[PDB]
Amino acid sequence: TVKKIEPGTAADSQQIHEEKLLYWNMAVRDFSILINLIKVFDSHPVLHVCLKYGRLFVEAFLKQCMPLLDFSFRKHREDVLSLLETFQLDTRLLHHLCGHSKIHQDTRLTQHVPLLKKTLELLVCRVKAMLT
DNA sequence: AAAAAAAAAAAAAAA
DNA sequence: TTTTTTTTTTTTTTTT
Repeated sequence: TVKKIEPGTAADSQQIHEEKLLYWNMAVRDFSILINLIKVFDSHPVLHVCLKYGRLFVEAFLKQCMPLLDFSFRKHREDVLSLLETFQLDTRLLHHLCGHSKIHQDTRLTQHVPLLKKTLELLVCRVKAMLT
């Protein structure tokens, strides 16, 4: 479902802008609570399918969300700052999940860590870019 | 203690 | 002639 949402235009109207950004908001809040259910659960298939699909989730966040961050920035400043503080808490949580992958030394979990790490560096440097 | 499911690696085929 | 993607197999881990 997160593959489906496309970035519109800067010349797109305010209503479509606000509805798709609140759609992104409930998407990232569902991602955050889906990360929060992992801290009590075990059985490396679980954390492995997490490290699989959360990666392409943040790839969807790269390819579909940040053009909307580029288009609607000047007017919806409070909305995009709420979205970035919503994403920063799951950024630190994904840092914790990759650290949890390193401290257990599993061959299945250690495949999908460094791609997610370099996409974390890409998203934080793009946060620095949209801060400008 | 055995069976099933899932993932990863290797092979093969197509552009 | 070379690279990528899909399919199949094998192993490992979890459950009954």
